[PDB]
Amino acid sequence: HMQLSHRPAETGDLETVAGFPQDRDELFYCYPKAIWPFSVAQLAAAIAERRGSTVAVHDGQVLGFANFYQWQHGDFCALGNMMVAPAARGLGVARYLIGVMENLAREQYKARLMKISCFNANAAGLLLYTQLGYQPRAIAERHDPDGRRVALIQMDKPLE
Ligand SMILES: CC(C)(COP(=O)(O)OP(=O)(O)OC[C@H]1O[C@@H](n2cnc3c(N)ncnc32)[C@H](O)[C@@H]1OP(=O)(O)O)[C@@H](O)C(=O)NCCC(=O)NCCS
Repeated sequence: HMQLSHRPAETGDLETVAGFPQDRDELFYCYPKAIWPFSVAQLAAAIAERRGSTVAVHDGQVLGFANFYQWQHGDFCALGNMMVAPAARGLGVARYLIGVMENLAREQYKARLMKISCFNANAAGLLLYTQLGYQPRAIAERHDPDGRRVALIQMDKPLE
């Protein structure tokens, strides 16, 4: 059923992708420095300062997005802005796209490790990365937009 493809993000994709976060919690999870409501301008500013912004496509629809917010040649990349269209969740889009990003870290950056950080409330995120072989390494305190204390779970995975 799912025949996924990927390509670099394009201008025309930004309206779609900016529609993906459904609430303030989802935006915080994937882009904690953004302010609700999300906007194309905020997404474009992330793209401009990051690397590897990639979309996943199925049946002619952009269904997922990700990029790197850290990249260190020969060392590691950190994967962020991971978001999937709400109508397409639970179908393997993030799994697919994380694979693609792992290959790109290996290929382009000669990375031996992928890092991700997932906020504590985001069970789907934590289970996603656990299923894909990431292990938790540390927990950092952060604050949410209401000033409330949250836990940021830093995970990683060897790439090879
Ligand atoms: C988290 C998110 C990216 C998952 O994307 P997705 O394409 O729906 O996930 P996939 O279908 O590829 O799922 C892969 C794994 O993620 C986990 N997962 C995804 N959705 C889940 C849910 N609703 N509940 C529990 N686990 C879930 C599971 O471990 C799943 O593996 P399995 O189906 O073999 O059990 C998506 O829910 C999303 O965009 N959320 C808002 C943004 C966000 O939180 N981003 C940061 C998290 S990466």
